[PDB]
Amino acid sequence: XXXXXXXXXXXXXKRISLDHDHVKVWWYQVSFSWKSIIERDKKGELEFREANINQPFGPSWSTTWFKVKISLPEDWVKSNEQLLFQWDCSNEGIVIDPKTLIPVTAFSGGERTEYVLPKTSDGKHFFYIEAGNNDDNRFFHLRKADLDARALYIDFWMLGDAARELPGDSWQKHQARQLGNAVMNLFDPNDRSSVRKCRELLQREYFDVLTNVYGIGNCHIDTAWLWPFAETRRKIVRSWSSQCTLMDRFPEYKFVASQAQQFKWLLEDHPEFFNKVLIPKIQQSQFFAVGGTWVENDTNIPSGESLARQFFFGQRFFLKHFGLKSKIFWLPDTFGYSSQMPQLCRLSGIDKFLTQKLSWNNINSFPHSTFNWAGIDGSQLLTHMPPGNTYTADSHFGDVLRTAKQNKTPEYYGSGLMLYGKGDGGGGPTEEMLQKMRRIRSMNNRNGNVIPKLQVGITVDEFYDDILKRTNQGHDLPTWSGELYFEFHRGTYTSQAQTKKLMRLSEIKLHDLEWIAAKTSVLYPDSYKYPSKQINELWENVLLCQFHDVLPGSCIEMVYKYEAVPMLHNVVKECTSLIDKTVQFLQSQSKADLVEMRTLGYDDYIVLANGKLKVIICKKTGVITSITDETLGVEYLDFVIYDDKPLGWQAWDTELYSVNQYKYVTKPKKVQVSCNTKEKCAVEVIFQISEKCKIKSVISLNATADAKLSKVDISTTVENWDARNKFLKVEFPVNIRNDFASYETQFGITKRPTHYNTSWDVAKFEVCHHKFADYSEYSKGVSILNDCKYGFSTHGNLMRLSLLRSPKAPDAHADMGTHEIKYAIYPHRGALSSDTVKLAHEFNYCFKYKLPKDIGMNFDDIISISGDENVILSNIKRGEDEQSIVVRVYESLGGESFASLNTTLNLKRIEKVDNLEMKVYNRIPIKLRPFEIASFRLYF
Amino acid sequence: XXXXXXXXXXXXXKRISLDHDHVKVWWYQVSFSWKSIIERDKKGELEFREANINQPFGPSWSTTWFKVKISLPEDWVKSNEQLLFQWDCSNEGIVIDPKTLIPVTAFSGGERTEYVLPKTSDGKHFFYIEAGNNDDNRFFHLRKADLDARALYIDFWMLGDAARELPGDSWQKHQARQLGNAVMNLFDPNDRSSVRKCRELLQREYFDVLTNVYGIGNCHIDTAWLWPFAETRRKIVRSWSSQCTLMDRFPEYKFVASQAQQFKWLLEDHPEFFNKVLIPKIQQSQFFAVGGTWVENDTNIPSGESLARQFFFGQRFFLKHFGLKSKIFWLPDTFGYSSQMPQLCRLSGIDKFLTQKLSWNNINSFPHSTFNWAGIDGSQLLTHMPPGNTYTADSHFGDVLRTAKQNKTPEYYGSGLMLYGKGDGGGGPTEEMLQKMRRIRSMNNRNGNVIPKLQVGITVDEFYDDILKRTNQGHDLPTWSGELYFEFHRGTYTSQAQTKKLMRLSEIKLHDLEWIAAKTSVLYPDSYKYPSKQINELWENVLLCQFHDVLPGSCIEMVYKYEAVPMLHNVVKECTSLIDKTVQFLQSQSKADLVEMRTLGYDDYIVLANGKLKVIICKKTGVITSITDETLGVEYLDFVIYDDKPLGWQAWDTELYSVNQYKYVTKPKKVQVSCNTKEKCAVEVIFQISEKCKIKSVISLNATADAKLSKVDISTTVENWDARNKFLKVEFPVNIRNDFASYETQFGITKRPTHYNTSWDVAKFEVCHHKFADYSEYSKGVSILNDCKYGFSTHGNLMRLSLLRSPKAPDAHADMGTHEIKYAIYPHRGALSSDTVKLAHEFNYCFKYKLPKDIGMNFDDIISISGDENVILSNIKRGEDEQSIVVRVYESLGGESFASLNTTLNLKRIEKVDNLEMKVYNRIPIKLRPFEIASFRLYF
Repeated sequence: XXXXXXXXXXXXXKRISLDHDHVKVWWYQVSFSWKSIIERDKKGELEFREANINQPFGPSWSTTWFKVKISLPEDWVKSNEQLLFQWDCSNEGIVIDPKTLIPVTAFSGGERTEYVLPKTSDGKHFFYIEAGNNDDNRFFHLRKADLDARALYIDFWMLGDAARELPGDSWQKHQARQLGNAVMNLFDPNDRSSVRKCRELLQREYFDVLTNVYGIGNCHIDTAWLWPFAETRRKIVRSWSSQCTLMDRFPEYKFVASQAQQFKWLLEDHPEFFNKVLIPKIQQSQFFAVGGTWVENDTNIPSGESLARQFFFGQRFFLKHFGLKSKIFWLPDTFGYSSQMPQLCRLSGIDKFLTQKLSWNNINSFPHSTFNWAGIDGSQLLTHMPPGNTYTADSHFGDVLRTAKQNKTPEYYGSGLMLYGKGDGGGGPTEEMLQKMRRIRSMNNRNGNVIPKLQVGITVDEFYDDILKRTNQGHDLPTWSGELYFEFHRGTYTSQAQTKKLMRLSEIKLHDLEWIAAKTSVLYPDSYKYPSKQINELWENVLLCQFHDVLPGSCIEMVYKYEAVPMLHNVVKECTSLIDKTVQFLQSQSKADLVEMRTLGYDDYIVLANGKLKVIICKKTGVITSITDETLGVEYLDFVIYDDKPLGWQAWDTELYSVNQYKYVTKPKKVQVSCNTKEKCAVEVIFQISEKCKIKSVISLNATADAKLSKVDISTTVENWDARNKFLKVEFPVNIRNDFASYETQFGITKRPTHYNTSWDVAKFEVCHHKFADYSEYSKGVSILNDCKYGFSTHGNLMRLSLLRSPKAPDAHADMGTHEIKYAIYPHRGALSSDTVKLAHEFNYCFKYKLPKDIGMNFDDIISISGDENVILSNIKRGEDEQSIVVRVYESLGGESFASLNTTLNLKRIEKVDNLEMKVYNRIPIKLRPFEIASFRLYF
Repeated sequence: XXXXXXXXXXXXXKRISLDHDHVKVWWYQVSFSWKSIIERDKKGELEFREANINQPFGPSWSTTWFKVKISLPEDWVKSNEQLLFQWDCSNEGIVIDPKTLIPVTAFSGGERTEYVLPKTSDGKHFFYIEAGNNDDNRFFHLRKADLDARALYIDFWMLGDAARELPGDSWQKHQARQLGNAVMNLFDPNDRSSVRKCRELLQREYFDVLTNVYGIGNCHIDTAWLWPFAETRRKIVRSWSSQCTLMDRFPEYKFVASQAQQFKWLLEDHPEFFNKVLIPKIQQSQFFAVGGTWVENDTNIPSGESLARQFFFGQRFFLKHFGLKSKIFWLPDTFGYSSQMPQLCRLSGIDKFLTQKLSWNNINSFPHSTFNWAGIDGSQLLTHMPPGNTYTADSHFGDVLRTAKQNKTPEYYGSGLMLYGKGDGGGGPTEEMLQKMRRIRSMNNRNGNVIPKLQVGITVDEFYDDILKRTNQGHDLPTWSGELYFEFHRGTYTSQAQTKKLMRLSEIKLHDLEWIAAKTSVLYPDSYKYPSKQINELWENVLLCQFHDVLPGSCIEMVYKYEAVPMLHNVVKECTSLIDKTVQFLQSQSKADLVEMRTLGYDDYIVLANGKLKVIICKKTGVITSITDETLGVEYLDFVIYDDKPLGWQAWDTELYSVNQYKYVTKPKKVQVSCNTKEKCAVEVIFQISEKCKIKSVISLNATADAKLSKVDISTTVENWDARNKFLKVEFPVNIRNDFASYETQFGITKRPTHYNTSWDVAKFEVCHHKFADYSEYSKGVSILNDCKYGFSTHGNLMRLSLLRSPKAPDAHADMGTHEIKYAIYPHRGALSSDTVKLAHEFNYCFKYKLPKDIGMNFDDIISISGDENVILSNIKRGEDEQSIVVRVYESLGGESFASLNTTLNLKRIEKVDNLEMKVYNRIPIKLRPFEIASFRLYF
């Protein structure tokens, strides 16, 4: 059918010319800054040397600079020709043509790329290019030219490619075939006069339901990944330069940036001439900042304060010369989404959101891609969702009509959605031939509006103007309550808990000193008292490791050591330095000060004797048998049984072997008890397994009301040895029947069933959590507190916490070494149903005691008339510039009770203020809605 | 490709002979019993007259008898020929060849059918056949014959039909084509010698992974449907006779019967010779009784007592000569299934269940058709599920390989499942050519076991022996918690509430006198005291209208009048007669007796002033604005707003018009108040709509602690007029956020979300309920009590009760006429969370007061030491034969608390006994499991 005759023939087979200049070429390498090397160039004879040939290398962390001094050949003849220099793209680097140094040019784009030499100025210039190693040898040759001949070659390549994508039943496929025919006729027998003429004839063969197809070129950059931050800091400057050279070459282009800190990275590295580059670039057009967010992160693990700073400290750039923005919120690589996001968005002045994964196309009780998200708070979020092709559809895309068809099926709207650029790497490239892409697509389809029109230059702001018109304001709409569920690729989330232990301890610790440091305002006045400039710098370093890829611990071994480096550590070390600092001139009013933040036995007979409860491990079995309440009457049989099953997948996802029996840790145990006291009781029982390894958990608790508490504390200490690729968990089967699982999400409590959605794919079902998870019919249940482990699962009502994971990924630090784990099991009652939530989250508190000399009185309870047990205040902090402070509260128990808010203060005034710390004229609500975040601001 | 050459040719086109006997033929009709007409035949000249021709008719409820006296033609020649008489099947009737009357023969089979004349006895006999009218004229002609020639014609017809079903890619399709070729060769030119010879040649062309394909011929009969009970009582005797004549013709055949009462219907109508027919039939083989159930019904609407009697009173036949049974439970036409069924099955000694609808094939978190059902009680149920082809796959099936392929995909097992016979009609037919069906399918596939073997004679009992072997005992298995959800065809469930009002009032009323009538045992001894024989006859009539098709009210107009007839009415009338009877010699110990069963204002300012709560309707709007708790703090905005939307579908399913605006009942209302008192407060507000109709609801409640109660009572009285095809509902939006909806199912409380499963198809989502439905985060919520309406819906947390429905089905009584409706709205609190459930269900109680002369003392509280608020005792009754009584309890609140059971009695003993009232040796449990039915028995 002549299918392989037209397609594979001409696609393979003045005009393009290749000249070679061997001399004047220099090479440089550092085996030990662009401004530092410019002074080391002209002076004497340094490591800069003549290359003139291909330079091989070997694996190193070193970077290799390269210098090419080119003299323009002849005068007029080769000037009209297009000047070009081809380079082989290495792992990283930069390219410059500095005098002395004005420019910064793009590198990080794909292995194929073009560098244009200015035809405006006739003379000799210089070139500075470095190549990051990880080895990749560069192929460098000068390439002259024509533009019209190469255009036809590209247009034909995108022609026949579009012929294959078009339906064979349509006449267009037979048309495009005949179009690929006539072109091949004059193209074959090597004729320049025919090629240029045939290009004109092809255009004549080209030009002879309201819908729209658009796209926005973007670069998604991970600040920490298998390449480090310092190296990727050089990678982000390559993303800006590719646009700058594209602007003069092509107009109407659109770029978006998920990092507000990206601006600062460029302003710190290139403060001089590139601060004045951004202003005409951003203000006029062609640039948009999405979300104005300081960090792109997973929202499940951290608190709302992490989401509070990124909005506020990312809005700080708006105070500088900046501020052309968009209403879209972009978290493409983020796994999972919080249920408080619809509430956080509207308050942050951002009305749109984008989600890559976590969706399906079918009747789900859900129509399509485009979606209006209604959280459990009751608020609504209009969000724009890309199809199942994700962001890799338009990434490095020359295929034209290929994914255009697959985009139309999931989406209805009046139009589709395309995201240009790659989100996997040091940063995404932006192709320079996109100008022809938009043009050649306007060659196939006619102009005027009848058939869908092709415009790549439209902005999402105008796109959101279209959705406000076509579709109704709505009452009954696409509706999904809570979060979304698809293949999560949880992976490292529960793996390498040691980086969580450091972070989660640093999380609370940095969240510790915040508010109380504003309570010393009255004591010693200067600015009064608050580490405004001091704590601002603190949040700068912490948010850097909190990114979506970095925080769970999925990365190479090099940057993983930078996670356990002072980056995480010194934060705790500086905060523990400040907490011992501010105390000196403060606590001096305290003789003996207990510092805590709030606002108002037997062996053979196997018993630990007390009133509250009883939990018993059988003899020689090693497994807890009876957990039973006398007053309640609930008896348990199948507790705390540790289970170890291997893992055969990589760091990304988790895939267990087919029907693999999980090895129990039960063995010929021995019995022991740590101490002897009414205050302290710890009974020790040893567990062992094949390839002997010591797995230790501890038992701690306070009796009743001599010790006082309602909850046990069980901490696990395990030093891993030998066998890798294993996944360890501890089971807490409730032996109870409930279709609902109580779990506390970020700023609230979400309601999720015991069984996953019927559309679920992956066998293994695990859920990420903050602190505790419960099962409650409201008259009773079982509550499980935990530390350093964010994961858990619903087994058919068997509570299983994930202690450790060891992926087969190329990381050797995820396998062996000691670990300190902690968790708990708590008895549940209807009266204690609101108590278990209160005794869970903030239990991470660490007791600390210190005393100065005595002059004063140390008892002051300064909080004013609120007293709501159903509400919990997560964050209260100051401002930037005044020093007005903000107060943010959220209701713990919601969905049933309507919390009356009497919260107020004295000696000053108060007004309700959103999460962006921006002034809002409703006033303080006397009653809080269920599952509502209440944030306020305080002024003198 | 010669596809239509072989298939449509020979399929259309001594041997078959047609003779006509005009004389000796008689006809009979009753325009005004088989035993009554036999005495009216030979005597004188009655309405029995000579027919000899085709007799036309007209629509009537009459039945037309027919008599054919046939003399055997010649002697030997036409004796060897197969004697047959063809009849045109009418709506109903019976066929007999009585001397004087021995036989009863089958009729109700399809319009085509065969009646064989005995070749054993040479002589003259008689024929008695009646035809039910609803007119259908009968075509009657005597047909002689051969058996070998007709066999080839059938075998060839099932051959070419199997050729089309077989894949064209396989050689079998090309083979069967060539098989259809050679046969057509000798068949075409009218040769008897060739046909008989070619039949032998075809058999030679026939005969030349472990799996099994089986089936069981069955007849599903609805006792009340578009044809009445008295008429279908004649229809059930036609189902038995078709088997009896089939037994001698073909062996190994299997029949099953979902009705245990079906035996009694035959024993009452034919007590003499047909009581001795069943014993060799059932005992040896070929017959199985499924479930031993008295009735086949919807389990959602009635109580457990209805499910208790059907097992017990259906097990009464086992006491007679009976009792070859099966472990399968069959409810094919039943819409929806209870969650207590896994618990009820194991106790009833029945380990298997069958479900037609309510399933899907995909990964649902569910593998396949075959399923092990785990209820919310924790118990497991192994159930056998037919594919998506339901029971109509093998119904009237000559198509052979057709549905054989579609059966294999949903099911894995080692084998598939097929159900022969039709479940829609007066009763299902069983074809007589099934003998050849099993044989011809053994002609295509070889014998011995390699390929799947075809046996239609295997019993499900042996089938359950295979499932115990191949598959594992299991831990992780197919798992679905609670009920199942697919297209329900709710329909008449909420339509025609008047038949529910009569039944639901009769439900409780018949459930009333049961236990307390055993409490008078000591008073006047004879047998002591209990209506053992009296209340047994009561349950006989009531269960008759409780069937799955009859109870919801989906039926013709004729039997619908039989629903409102004394059948439902006299039950209440006889029970209200007995309650005024037994009182006379009982209550005489009571001077003044209050009889109840248990065991221990303003207008312009628009307010009804009291302490407990406040509910306000705005002026002129007609809609309730603020329902607010002061102590709790929950304020409501959007209550009790009646909504009317039309309906464009039939009685079966419910389909609303595409985006049709539901008309509000708001209008220029006027304000009024019924009475004036602290005891009685009713404020009246009128509603009206287009084509004016008076829609009235009432307001009743008791204040606090002069009136005392925690709950309002709102009863609706509406007389329908004019416009039909409408669906009326009243909305109670909570204005709250909950992912869970609290609802009390039969014997317990099931947990269902606010959103339907993602695999749901139909837009409109409505749920059937018993009494109340709630939404609880356990600290608060909203409780809705209702009467006579079993339906409700979850709108995104808007409570909507269905008042009335008017389908477009051919029933004129579902449209107009008055209706009395009642419901309620209740305030919810954590402490009252167990109270709302207690104040909901049994509120249907009706106050009654009567007094006799005074001698005695009327206060005795006889219950002994239980006192569990979380448990509720639904039923306690006596036995059959002694007169030992049984006690059945079930826990209301479960899934959280483990209820300690101290329940016991005095002066006698007690033992745990299952739902079948059969003696069980665990003893009385001291603690009850969550969601567990506890049934016991009491002996002297």
